[PDB]
Amino acid sequence: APNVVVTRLTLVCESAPGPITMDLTGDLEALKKETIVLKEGSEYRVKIHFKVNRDIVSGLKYVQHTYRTGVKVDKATFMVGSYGPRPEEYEFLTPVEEAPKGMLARGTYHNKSFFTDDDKQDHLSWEWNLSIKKEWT
Ligand SMILES: O=C(CNC(=O)[C@@H]1CCNC1)N[C@H](c1ccc(-c2ccccc2F)cc1)c1cccs1
Repeated sequence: APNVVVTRLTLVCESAPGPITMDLTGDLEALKKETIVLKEGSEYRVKIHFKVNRDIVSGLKYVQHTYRTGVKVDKATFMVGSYGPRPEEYEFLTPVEEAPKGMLARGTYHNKSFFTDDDKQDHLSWEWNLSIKKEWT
């Protein structure tokens, strides 16, 4: 078992009718078929769940690349920092942001996320799809 294990991604959104989350311990190829849905203009935070099993780590970073077909990538990096080993998973949350809005904001976006560090370790790399819709349903 590696020292850092990424376990889950959650979109924290007070107005969502239900939990928006994905298990990151499973088959990564199957995560693409699981699309998660955000109402346009919704306020959200990205929450990354992870475990540190053996040794203090430093310089943890969450990197999130968002692709719409035919458009330059929308890139964001977030410093996560230093964490020591413990049985319970940790939770890191990005600052609050707003999903885009308007009919032209709707559609599917293809994300690729990286949980890494200062030593450029590939703790996890994974793809997931986001659908922006006019309504939650
Ligand atoms: O729209 C913008 C730029 N403008 C703003 O982000 C404004 C900032 C304040 N309101 C909106 N990027 C779009 C974008 C859409 C979805 C996400 C996304 C990713 C993960 C989780 C939830 C999300 F929503 C991120 C960015 C595009 C990406 C690629 C081509 S276009």
